[PDB]
Amino acid sequence: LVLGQKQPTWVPDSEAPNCMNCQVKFTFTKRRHHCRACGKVFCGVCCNRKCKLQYLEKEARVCVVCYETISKAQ
Ligand SMILES: [Zn+2]
Ligand SMILES: [Zn+2]
Repeated sequence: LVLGQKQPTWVPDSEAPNCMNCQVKFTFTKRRHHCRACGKVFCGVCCNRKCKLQYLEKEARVCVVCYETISKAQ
């Protein structure tokens, strides 16, 4: 994927026991969030900002990695 250019494969929650950035374990209250740019699964602290994604033509939640990568490209 060119980030933001096409919808990524979303990792199913059933296949995502830990934040794919910081490694924290998901729990009853530490819940899963997908990045709309890369499709990986994160805790809120690692995935809480939004940016405009071309394939959506609107703002969507992205992870720490994709945010910096895309917001610079914009
Ligand atoms: Zn995290
Ligand atoms: Zn991402």
